[PDB]
Order: sequence, then structure tokens, then C-alpha cells
Amino acid sequence: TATYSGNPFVGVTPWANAYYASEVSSLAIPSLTGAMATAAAAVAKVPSFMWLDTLDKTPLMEQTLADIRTANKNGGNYAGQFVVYDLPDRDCAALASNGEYSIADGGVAKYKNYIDTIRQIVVEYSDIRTLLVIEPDSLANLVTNLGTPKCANAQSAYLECINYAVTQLNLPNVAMYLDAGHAGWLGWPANQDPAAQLFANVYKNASSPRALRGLATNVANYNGWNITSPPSYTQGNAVYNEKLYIHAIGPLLANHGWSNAFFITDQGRSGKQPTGQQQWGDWCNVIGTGFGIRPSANTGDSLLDSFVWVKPGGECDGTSDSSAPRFDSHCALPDALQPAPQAGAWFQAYFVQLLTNANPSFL
Ligand SMILES: OC[C@H]1O[C@@H](O[C@@H]2CO[C@@H](OCc3cccc(I)c3)[C@H](O)[C@H]2O)[C@H](O)[C@@H](O)[C@@H]1O
Ligand SMILES: *[C@@H]1O[C@H](CO)[C@@H](O)[C@H](O)[C@H]1NC(C)=O
Ligand SMILES: *[C@@H]1O[C@H](CO)[C@@H](O)[C@H](O)[C@H]1NC(C)=O
Ligand SMILES: *[C@H]1O[C@H](CO)[C@@H](O)[C@H](O)[C@@H]1O
Ligand SMILES: *[C@H]1O[C@H](CO)[C@@H](O)[C@H](O)[C@@H]1O
Ligand SMILES: *[C@H]1O[C@H](CO)[C@@H](O)[C@H](O)[C@@H]1O
Ligand SMILES: *[C@H]1O[C@H](CO)[C@@H](O)[C@H](O)[C@@H]1O
Ligand SMILES: *[C@H]1O[C@H](CO)[C@@H](O)[C@H](O)[C@@H]1O
Ligand SMILES: *[C@H]1O[C@H](CO)[C@@H](O)[C@H](O)[C@@H]1O
Ligand SMILES: *[C@H]1O[C@H](CO)[C@@H](O)[C@H](O)[C@@H]1O
Ligand SMILES: [Co+2]
Repeated sequence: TATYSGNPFVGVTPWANAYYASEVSSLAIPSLTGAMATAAAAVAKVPSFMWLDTLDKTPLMEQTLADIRTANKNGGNYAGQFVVYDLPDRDCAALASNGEYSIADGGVAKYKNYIDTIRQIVVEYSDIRTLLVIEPDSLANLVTNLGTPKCANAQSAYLECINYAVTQLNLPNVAMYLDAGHAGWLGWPANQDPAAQLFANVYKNASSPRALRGLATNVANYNGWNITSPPSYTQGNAVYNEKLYIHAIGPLLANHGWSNAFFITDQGRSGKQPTGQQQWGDWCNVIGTGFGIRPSANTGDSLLDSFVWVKPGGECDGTSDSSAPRFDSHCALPDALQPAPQAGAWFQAYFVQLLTNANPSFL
């Protein structure tokens, strides 16, 4: 019902979900006052993506869509934004993943069951345009981390599952963007063609789904969209910002059979450049970051359908508690803000850091 032609971000308005607004209003604002408290309240109104990282989270997707349906009846012209993130043996390169499904334990079957719940929801809410980011931190590993056994052994499962998700969610009211890492990952010249080759193969293998509009980049990362000078940590890589990355891989996708692929790029934590990253590969609660460019389809660059906020600022990337199960040492590095809670949990000090270093400012 909520069909569209071309850029799915045009003709609609991204919904700022109640989940994130609850976190900010009930977990952050009570600790703030004056200017900060008022600025914080405005952050809750910026639309970001809701992550469906567990099967238990799926009911929240419907509640969100239900809120949208109600809003849309009253002049509302909103669209839902969700991240599909629950592949079996998820985050194969990490020493310890929080993923709930394991390939060796009927993981692929469970993933398909997971996708089935989501498709049923989208079909029930066909009247709502649904924008989806497909499995961050998955396909990118197949380009550079096959040297890691867990990744080598998960390749076929990753490919099978992603093919199931894209074909089953290929609906008229849906727009999917395959996670494609970021400039510092696949942007390196040597990784470009192999990456394009892979994404194009996933597209064609899924019979060129009309709903698969393109790729998503910088998800949960901090790269600049169009910074004019190379940060020290990007040395050696000519592709040091996301604009350069999509313009590099874009033509290669077409060379490999995927024409008319577009992109969306995360800027939710890219507001301050350069970041406090000591190494480009430092991904956990990086210090020296701020909210970035606001979600908008007026990108001034046709390859980019829209600036977006996929990783919600304030929600932790991982704990710095070394006694916690699945603790990752990257979250205890000198350039990671600590002490930090479990991944996904509210991290007040990081929210304040983002708000404080926001550009455009909220204050
Ligand atoms: O905040 C939304 C969503 O965030 C999840 O946490 C994210 C998981 O992916 C991480 O990026 C990939 C990665 C790199 C290295 C090791 C590992 I293990 C993963 C992001 O940094 C992180 O923010 C969180 O799990 C989930 O609950 C939450 O809904
Ligand atoms: C193509 O789809 C099948 C479906 O099972 C999957 O197993 C395979 O890995 C996919 N190939 C690629 C390159 O995505
Ligand atoms: C980068 O993009 C933002 C938003 O589109 C814009 O305001 C800014 O002028 C751009 N910077 C450059 C150097 O073009
Ligand atoms: C669904 O219908 C709308 C309005 O007619 C179109 O714009 C879209 O292309 C799809 O066919
Ligand atoms: C989404 O947001 C509002 C409508 O609710 C408008 O400003 C915009 O054009 C779009 O409809
Ligand atoms: C609103 O929802 C958020 C997200 O679950 C909670 O953190 C908050 O306590 C309130 O229930
Ligand atoms: C959470 O609630 C507060 C107060 O109602 C708002 O100011 C904020 O924008 C968010 O909706
Ligand atoms: C955040 O959550 C609290 C309950 O923990 C609510 O009272 C508040 O309105 C907001 O939803
Ligand atoms: C908000 O932040 C304050 C400290 O700034 C805490 O004391 C409070 O519990 C909440 O986390
Ligand atoms: C933040 O600022 C607003 C006015 O802009 C106040 O209404 C609020 O109480 C807080 O001081
Ligand atoms: Co229902």
C-alpha cells in the first residue's frame, strides 16, 4: 500500500520511535537540567533506527508500526526504520558475540523463523513504508576476515540467511539497504572490487529484489560523510570518508551486475571530526564524538538517498567490565569512554558527550 518510486526517503518522514524517546526522556533528562535538558529533549525527536537484535525485540517492531499507523491517520506521513540483526554466529570476527543464535545449534533454521515473524509484521502493516538495514557486521567479514575460522565456517550460513531475508522481505512497502561496512573497512582500494563482487552476487542471487534499493554504510561507526582532510588514523587510505567510499564502490556494483544501487550513511555519531580514535579499527564507545548530520534526503549527492542515524547515540556498543561474559578488550582501550555498560544498554556519559559535541548543535 505504501508503495514508492525511486528514493524511498522521499515523500515520507522517518518516525522517531518511542523506545529511544523513552531512554532519553526517562534515563537521560532526569540527570540533566537547564539548557542540556532542553537540548536532550530535542535529540529524542531525531529519527533513528530501531534494532531488532533479538527475537524478543520483534514485538516492539509491531508496536512501533502501530504507533505509526495511528499517527498516519492524523496527517501523519511517517515511515518505520528497523535494523535486521540476528544472524546465527553473528559478528564472526569478534572473539565473543552477543548474538542469540548459533549455526551449530539449528541457527539457520532459527534465523528463518526470525525472518518469518518480521515478514508477517510487514505484511500486516503494508500501509506503512518500512526502511530496513540488513544485517550490519555480516557480509563485510566475508571480504576481509575469512582468515578467522568462525567467519570461514559461517560464510554459507550468512549467505543463505541473508538471501532468505532479502527475498522474504521484498515487498512493495519495503526498502532494504544491505550493510556494507564503511570507508575504513571496505573503502580501502584492495577491498573495493571483492566487496562489490559480493554485494552484487547477493543482489543477483536474490533475483534482483525490487525492494533492495542499495547499501548502508558507517552503521554504528564514526566516519565523516564528507570531511575535507584525512584524519591521522586513516593514513594510507585514499577513501577516508563515506562520500568517497560510495562513489568508489558504486560504479563497481554496476560493473558486477547491480545497476541503480543507492546508499544511506550513518551520521549519528560522526558530528565531531576527527574523532578520538587512536586506530581506525577502534569501534567501542569512541571518545571525542558528537551527534552528526541530521537525517535528511537532501544530501546534495544523488548516490546517497539519505543521511541516517542507524546506531542510536547513547546506547552502548559494549561493556568495559572485564569480568563480564563476552567482554571485548576494545571497550577498555584508551580511546574508549569508560566505565561502559552492556552493549545496547543506556550509557549516560556517552549520550552527554554526543550532545555536547553535536554538529549541528542541539544547544
Ligand atoms: O544500539 C542498537 C543495538 O546495538 C548493538 O550493539 C552494536 C553491535 O554491533 C557493533 O558493531 C559490530 C561489532 C564490532 C566488533 C565486535 C562486535 I561483538 C560487534 C556496534 O559497535 C554496537 O553498537 C546491541 O548489541 C543491540 O542490543 C542494540 O539494540
Ligand atoms: C544464493 O542463495 C542460496 C539460497 O540457499 C544461498 O545458499 C547462497 O549462499 C546464495 N549465494 C550467494 C552468493 O549469496
Ligand atoms: C558536507 O555535507 C553537509 C551536509 O550535506 C554540508 O552542510 C557541508 O557543506 C558539506 N561539506 C562540504 C565540504 O561540502
Ligand atoms: C504504488 O502506488 C504509488 C501511487 O500510485 C506509486 O507511486 C508507486 O510507484 C507504487 O506503484
Ligand atoms: C513527514 O513529516 C511532515 C508530515 O507529518 C512533513 O513535514 C513532511 O513533508 C512529511 O510529510
Ligand atoms: C521507556 O522505554 C525505555 C526503553 O526500554 C526504558 O529504558 C525506560 O525505562 C522506559 O521504560
Ligand atoms: C521524552 O519525553 C520528554 C518529555 O515528555 C520529551 O521532551 C522528549 O522529547 C521525549 O519525547
Ligand atoms: C520514560 O520512562 C518512564 C518510566 O520508567 C516514564 O514515566 C516516562 O514517561 C518515559 O516514558
Ligand atoms: C543520569 O546521570 C546522573 C549523573 O550525571 C546519574 O546520577 C543518574 O543516575 C542518571 O544515570
Ligand atoms: C530548557 O529550555 C527550555 C526553554 O528553551 C525550558 O522550557 C526548559 O525548562 C529547560 O530550561
Ligand atoms: Co499483531
